Amino acid sequence: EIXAIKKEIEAIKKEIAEIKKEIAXIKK
Amino acid sequence: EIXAIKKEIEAIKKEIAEIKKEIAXIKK
Amino acid sequence: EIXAIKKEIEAIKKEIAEIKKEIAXIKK
Ligand SMILES: [Cu+2]
Repeated sequence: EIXAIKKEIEAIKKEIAEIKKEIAXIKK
Repeated sequence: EIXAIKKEIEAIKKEIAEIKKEIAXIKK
Repeated sequence: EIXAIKKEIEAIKKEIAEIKKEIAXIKK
């Protein structure tokens, strides 16, 4: 279960990283 | 403990969904 | 392992709160 939790956490970090890229794009 | 962690991940997923909708609202 | 998972979740929460504040600051 811990492995599956580490899997969901890794996808959340990747999705947040993409959200930060769009915010940086909107700023420009 | 692990249940507590599960409730945090589900709450995090819902905020990320709301953040995407808020970004879409600002673009419009 | 659990100590590291809580540390990542606590950091993700802090990142989401920063994103919500910064998104409100943006003017299209
Ligand atoms: Cu919001």
